[PDB]
Amino acid sequence: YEHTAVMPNKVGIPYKALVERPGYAPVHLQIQLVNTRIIPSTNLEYITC
Amino acid sequence: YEHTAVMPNKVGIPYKALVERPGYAPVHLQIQLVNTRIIPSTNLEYITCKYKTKVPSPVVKCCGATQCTSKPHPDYQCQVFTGVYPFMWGGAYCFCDTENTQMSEAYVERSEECSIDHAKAYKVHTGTVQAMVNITYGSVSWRSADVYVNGETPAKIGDAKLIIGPLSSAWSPFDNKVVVYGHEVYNYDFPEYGTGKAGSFGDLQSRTSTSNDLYANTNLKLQRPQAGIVHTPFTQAPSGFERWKRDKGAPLNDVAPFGCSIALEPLRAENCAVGSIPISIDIPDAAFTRISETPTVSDLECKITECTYASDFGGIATVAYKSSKAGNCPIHSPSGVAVIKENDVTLAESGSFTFHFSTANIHPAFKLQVCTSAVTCKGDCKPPKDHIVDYPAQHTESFTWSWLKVLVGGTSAFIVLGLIATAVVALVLF
Repeated sequence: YEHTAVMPNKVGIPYKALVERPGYAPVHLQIQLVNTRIIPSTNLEYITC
Repeated sequence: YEHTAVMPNKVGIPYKALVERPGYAPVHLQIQLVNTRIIPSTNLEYITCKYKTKVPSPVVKCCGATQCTSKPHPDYQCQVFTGVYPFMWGGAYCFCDTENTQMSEAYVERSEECSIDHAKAYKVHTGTVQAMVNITYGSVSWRSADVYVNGETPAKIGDAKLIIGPLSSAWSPFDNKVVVYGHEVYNYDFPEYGTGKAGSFGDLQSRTSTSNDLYANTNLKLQRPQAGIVHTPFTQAPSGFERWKRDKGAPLNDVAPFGCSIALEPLRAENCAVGSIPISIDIPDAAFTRISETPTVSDLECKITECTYASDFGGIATVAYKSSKAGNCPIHSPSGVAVIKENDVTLAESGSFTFHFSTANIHPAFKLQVCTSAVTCKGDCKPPKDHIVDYPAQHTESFTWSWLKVLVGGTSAFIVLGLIATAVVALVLF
């Protein structure tokens, strides 16, 4: 039942998928990507002023 | 109503057949062959074990010979020796120098471990298999009785009389010749009592532990002690019981076929799931309910709702029960396609109650006999995901058409088209 799901990157809205496990009752999702903060790899090269 | 039934030999799962006695209400079975312990006919041929060269203390005649004799000890190796000068606590003690004689003698004897840590050969015949068959019968709900397989033995434990077998699957997982060790059982061609080559298995061969006589081919060869000192060179193969514990073969409870377990206990081979058993029971007629007291259920409907194409009882199906009275109703699928967890279903006045089951065909078209009312619970099933735990309840695999029916009918249609092309040439011909 490991519910793989392609999923649009968009922040402020849930994505209520559905678990179709064969055998037991299905269960809904509610996946809201509340944030997409990134934090790339960087380097402080020089301050200027 | 003596309900004959062919029945698969498989241990840990009930076999809920249905008594179709004409006249009174049917009753379900629940026949779980909890065990298939075998206990073939056997013979203790010889214990073996590792020797112990329990040397009798050699003679030392100081000036002249001491002829040895062949004492009757097992493998009594004895060889006179001269040319010694035996250093014993005061330097030597025998005042001669070549007439100093030393007679070494050594015989083979059972170890103290032979009593307890010992391999054990057998000539193994077939004997007669057994079982602690539980039946939580009908409304009786219990009997856990030990039975046989030979097809005229009853066992009136509980209230029912039941005759089992003989099974058709005569594979004794034991071979003819077997060695046995503590718990690990080896279907080994042990050489024999009285013969075993030294070093090889059965260098020591005692009939039993008590048996003072034995056969000890150990190749025990005494050599002369060195440089005028008292001791006893015994040159000997360490036992074929020493090896056979670290250059052995694997155990029959780890190499057998058709699914058996083993014990150093009555020499059974438990739970050998193979073939079928023609089982037949004489129920107590008192346990029957007359037909006019169970609700008649017809004018019903059955349908799966989530069929699981699987082993565990994942298949389910509601049934639009249409009863006359209200009460219990034993159930069974006379077709072996579907195996059902529920033997009995309670009924109000024409309600509905789902049961559980398991199947093996994508389109389970199995009849369901709800206390004298048949119904097809046709439908379609889904494969599971999670298959690593013990053994199934389904045990009904067979042949299981989406490109075969009109395919092969279409395949035929080419060659069916032939003899309606040919012999119409005969018409065009005339």
